[PDB]
Amino acid sequence: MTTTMKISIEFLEPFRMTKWQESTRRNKNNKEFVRGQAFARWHRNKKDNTKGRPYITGTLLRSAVIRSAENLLTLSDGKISEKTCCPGKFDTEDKDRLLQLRQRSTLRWTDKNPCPDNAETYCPFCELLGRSFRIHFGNLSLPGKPDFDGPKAIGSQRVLNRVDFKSGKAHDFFKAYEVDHTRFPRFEGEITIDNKVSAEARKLLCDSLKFTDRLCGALCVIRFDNLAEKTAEQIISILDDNKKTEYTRLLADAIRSLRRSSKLVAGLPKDHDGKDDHYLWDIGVTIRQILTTSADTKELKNAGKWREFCEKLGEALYLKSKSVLKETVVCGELVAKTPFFFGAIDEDAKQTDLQVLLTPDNKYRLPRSAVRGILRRDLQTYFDSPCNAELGGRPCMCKTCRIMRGITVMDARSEYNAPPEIRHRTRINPFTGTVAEGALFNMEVAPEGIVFPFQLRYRGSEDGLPDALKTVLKWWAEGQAFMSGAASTGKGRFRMENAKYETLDLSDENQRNDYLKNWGWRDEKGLEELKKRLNSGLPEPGNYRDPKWHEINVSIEMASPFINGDPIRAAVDKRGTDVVTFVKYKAEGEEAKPVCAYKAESFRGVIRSAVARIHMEDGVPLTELTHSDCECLLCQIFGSEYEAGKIRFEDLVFESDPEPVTFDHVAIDRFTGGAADKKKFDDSPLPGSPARPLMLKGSFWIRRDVLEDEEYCKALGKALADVNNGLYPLGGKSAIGYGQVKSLGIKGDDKRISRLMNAVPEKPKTDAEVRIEAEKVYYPHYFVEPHKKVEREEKPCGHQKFHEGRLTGKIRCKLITKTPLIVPDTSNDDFFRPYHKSYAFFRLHKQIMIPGSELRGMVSSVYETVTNSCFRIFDETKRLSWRMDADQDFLPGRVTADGKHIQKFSETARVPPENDPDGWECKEGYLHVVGPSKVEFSDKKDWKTIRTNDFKNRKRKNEPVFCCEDDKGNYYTMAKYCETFFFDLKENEEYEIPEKARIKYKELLRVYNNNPQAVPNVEKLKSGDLVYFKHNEKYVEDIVPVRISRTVDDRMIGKRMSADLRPCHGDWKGLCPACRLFGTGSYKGRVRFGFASLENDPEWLIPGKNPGDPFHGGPVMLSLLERPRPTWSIPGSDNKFKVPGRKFYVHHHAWKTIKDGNHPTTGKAIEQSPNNRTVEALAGGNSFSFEIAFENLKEWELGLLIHSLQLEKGLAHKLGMAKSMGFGSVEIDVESVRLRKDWKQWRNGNSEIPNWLGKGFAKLKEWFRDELDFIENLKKLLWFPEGDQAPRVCYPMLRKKDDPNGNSGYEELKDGEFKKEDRQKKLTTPWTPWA
RNA sequence: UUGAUGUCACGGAACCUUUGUUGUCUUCGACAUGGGUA
Ligand SMILES: [Zn+2]
Ligand SMILES: [Zn+2]
Ligand SMILES: [Zn+2]
Ligand SMILES: [Zn+2]
Repeated sequence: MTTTMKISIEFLEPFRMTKWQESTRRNKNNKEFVRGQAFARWHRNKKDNTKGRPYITGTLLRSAVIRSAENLLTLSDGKISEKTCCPGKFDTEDKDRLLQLRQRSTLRWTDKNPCPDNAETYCPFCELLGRSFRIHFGNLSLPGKPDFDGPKAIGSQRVLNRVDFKSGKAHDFFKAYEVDHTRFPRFEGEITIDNKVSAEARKLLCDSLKFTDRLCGALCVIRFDNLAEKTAEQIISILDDNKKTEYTRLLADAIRSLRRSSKLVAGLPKDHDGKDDHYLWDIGVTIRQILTTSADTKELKNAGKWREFCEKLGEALYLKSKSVLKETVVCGELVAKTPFFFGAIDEDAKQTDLQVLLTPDNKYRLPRSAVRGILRRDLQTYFDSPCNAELGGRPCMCKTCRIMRGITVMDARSEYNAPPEIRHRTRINPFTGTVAEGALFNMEVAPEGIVFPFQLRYRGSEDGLPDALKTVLKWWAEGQAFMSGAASTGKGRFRMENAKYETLDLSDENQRNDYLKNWGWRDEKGLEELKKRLNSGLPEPGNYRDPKWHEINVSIEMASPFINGDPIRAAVDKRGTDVVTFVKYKAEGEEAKPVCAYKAESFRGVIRSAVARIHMEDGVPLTELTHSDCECLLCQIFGSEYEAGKIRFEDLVFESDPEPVTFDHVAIDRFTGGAADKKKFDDSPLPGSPARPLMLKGSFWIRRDVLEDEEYCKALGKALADVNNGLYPLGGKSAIGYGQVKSLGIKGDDKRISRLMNAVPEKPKTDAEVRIEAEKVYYPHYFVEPHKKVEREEKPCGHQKFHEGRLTGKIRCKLITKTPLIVPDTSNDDFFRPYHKSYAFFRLHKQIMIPGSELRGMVSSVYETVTNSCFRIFDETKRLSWRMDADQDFLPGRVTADGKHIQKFSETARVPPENDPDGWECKEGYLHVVGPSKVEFSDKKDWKTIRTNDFKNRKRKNEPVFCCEDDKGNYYTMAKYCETFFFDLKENEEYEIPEKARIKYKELLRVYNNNPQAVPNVEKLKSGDLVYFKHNEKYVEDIVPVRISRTVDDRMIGKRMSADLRPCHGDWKGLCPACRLFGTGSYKGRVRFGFASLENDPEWLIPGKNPGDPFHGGPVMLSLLERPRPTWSIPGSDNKFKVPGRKFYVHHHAWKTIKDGNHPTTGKAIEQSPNNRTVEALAGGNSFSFEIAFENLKEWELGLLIHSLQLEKGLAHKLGMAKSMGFGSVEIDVESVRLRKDWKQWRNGNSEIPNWLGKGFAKLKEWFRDELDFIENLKKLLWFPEGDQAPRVCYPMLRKKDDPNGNSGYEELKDGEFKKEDRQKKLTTPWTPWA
């Protein structure tokens, strides 16, 4: 009587439940509840908080039971047992309580007489239906009833959308909660079956329960049985108290990238100087110390919790920065061939805009909804029949919907659990060539090689398997399965492997019984013993159809270095470099292997920009167009915001195993001629040379509609031909000569796109002459004094198109060396020495060659001198300071800065009472703490009268200061002898506090502390005879600790310029021609210099130790190379002393004396020192060749560029090291000039060089009427000495007392011809002697 | 913590849109310090 037996439900897939509702909101018309009727429900224990439990209703289990009962009733020949059944009751009285209505067609098994509601006996269908409260279905709450904090703690929200077949754009979306099946695997319940309706009813209920395949949205088997907040606050407080408050976003991104492993925290790089003073990590305790104490924590010894801690701290830092049925089964494995991206938005992570989909077990998940949608899309593609199936109403009667009704799949998850890698994407402005502001967004992807299981089942009134499904599976097995997102970026191309299939008839009694007992072979052991008997074959479709996407193979050759930027890998690196190469990881099992690649987004951007440049729509460029709601060619090919593109670009990977190389660069000041402070920057590009070219191979997928379109193929061929002919560079820093395209070859187009990819004058004679005398000595540099008028009235043109009336092409050049040339390779400073720095000549891939940055600097300097323009590099962060001589104004004082209205108190006078009865009055005075800076530095080998006690007074009773031995770092700390201390009331007057004398005093202590000359303390203003002040009106001027010492200026160096000679500010004032040609920080340059290669055997100054190899020279020892001293160029504090101009060196042959170990000035000897160089040089008469690529250059601009390269017959250039010793005199010869009339033809241009020179000279005389004296000054400075003419050029010596020649030294030149009031006129005249 | 004559929700791809790019010759000459007379 009412015997009850327990039941269990085990879920094999992640099931879903709907959002919880209150009893007032438990209605019929609510859309979310009527949608979630198919899923489980949630229950709240108490309404104050979210504590509750889930449960499943009994009506859903009832519906599954009658569905299975109908299936076995229509499968067992319509009849059951030995008595006639019924079709079933179908009647509803009240329409105001219908929660759900049956909109599905009832399966018809017979047209016999239905049994009535009241008869002698009841059929099994009647008692299962309920026509006989007899059968009760219980609830499925939980096994043992564990309590839970909330719904969010047991599952996760997810959003699913609906797409359109024609456009590919989603138009609607909904969301649902999903929980993991491994967290809640098991649900118990009770059921009351029958009392007196015999055994066939319970048997029918038994195989109806056994036939129940799915429930609650998933396939199931029914059986009858810390410190993150504290660390973030500490880091925030330390960054706030210390300086460098910026770069917090980069630090947070670096910390997020650090979550991969715990061992990288001990491998952070240091500063460029080698000390542990990194700008991003050694700021302070240090940030590195904080992360080190966080690393060696017993709590954070594991991996997943360390990852979660790093994610929380990174999020905190980002928030701070703000015969009938025939069941057919198919199984296989989906393998990734590209990195994929399944979208899943989480509100808890606001740092990355797009987030990949993961399980709470940190494993990658492939949902079944995407598989079902892609199957529907491929079916609609094969049949070419869009369907208008609405969400509700009558079921749709299309062929695709009938094929889909019967398709079941199985969710998959992998074993790879490493965190994803972040990818950044940036826009580029077309009118400028730089990245536009506010275009930063990151997004991560799963790596390639992740393998998923795959299962599929079919149930339909058909003998075998549909031909459309067979064709779709053949397409997937070919390797054209595109299911995940970002397809235009080239993401998510899977290939199905190990296809197995078998059909099972569902009308034979034995096979049906095998189905019921074996439970459909849907469990794990069921799959395990089904796979062995599963057939390994695969059928072939009859009406086969070709796929809609075609693969095109691309090969690119690069005879140049290449780099793709990555700031995050630069921040978390092993070495100190500003820029590194982009590197991506691929997964195989659990390990991830890194490879250098070229980003598909970069290639897509380059190709899109090329097509937009070469195609014009009614005069308006495609770059300038908004590309919104327009039918242009670029939107039709590459897609837009409202449609998907018909072309997909894949990632490109390099061949062989290249290794990165290190190149170092520095900026050169225009005036001083030395390297500007804090301007040394490094670079780590991939190596490339014409001898060993780089092979960039890859592919891209194109649609058949574009392939059959003749005009689209023609435009693509035009763009690919323009890319092939060296016009569009790939990568970054192309101005140095990086990433030039030599050759480009495509395959797989059937010769339909690739078929479109198929006398010099002489230099003018010079006219400037220089008189050279055979007994005079000249200064080894001069200034040109450029003109005070510059042009900024020209508006630059953009890079968005090729403007008419301008020239684009290449220039081949030559270079011959007249003096020895030194181009150093600074990677290794210990070549010759087995410490003294050594250096070596530059060599890329074991080939002697010259980088393009040095040549760019030479041509930029000469072009900047010829065309009047700003100083492109100037150290405006320096203040001058000169020493005054003995000569009345600086009155002594002893006062702080508190207030006003003071008197003439305190005592100060010279002392070394017993001499006079009234004198040496000592009442006020305490222990003195003073700055020890009152002894000379005569050298020529403790403070409080211990180490020194001698005087000079011996015979003449005068001058008692004795010449002491200052060579042990002594007698500066030991000071204050004959102190001007006290004993006369004649000092200490008024003082007020300015904002100018104070910073001048701290800069005076900066000069005193950082003195690199007298080293063989205090940074505050204190008393102790340190208030020697002069005053004007009420305020005061600068103060000094010693009555005769160094004084500092108050005018900065940048105010020594002209009104318009200051560097260009931009941010629109206008641009100078040099900034207009070579570019600024917010403007791309229009020239591209290339690397210069050698032709023949290099001749060296000294042969090497091994005569077999002619590629190695011999060492030569250079002399002392010390810093420039602007204090001689600008003599004093006067307003009339300004800057002379830009510095140029002179041509001479002093290296002949330097070869045989002689100084240029003394001629005695050269000794080993820790402060010189021992390099090797290329001899005179060496040929180099290079190429300059230009775009949209004007005629006069090209003429002046040609003039700046060629010069005249008698001039030369300066290159390399030791320009003061006459090293590196080169001349540039123009060999060939090519132009670009059209994309298909490239013409001559060896002619029209005199025409361009004439237009350039016309522009020069347009700018300046007759004041072209700097041109003759340039020609005089660049004039090369002729034969039988060897002038002597050397720097003056420190003193005359050691000169065999007897020439005047610096101290004699100070009073004489190089007087203070005429030094700026005697230095601004080329070849002016001083001897 | 479902209520007994009617549940195709395995009826719905988080899909499409965006070059980490621009600018810089691994270069080179004049000093450092305070007294000492009337
Ligand atoms: Zn019946
Ligand atoms: Zn349809
Ligand atoms: Zn458009
Ligand atoms: Zn400028």
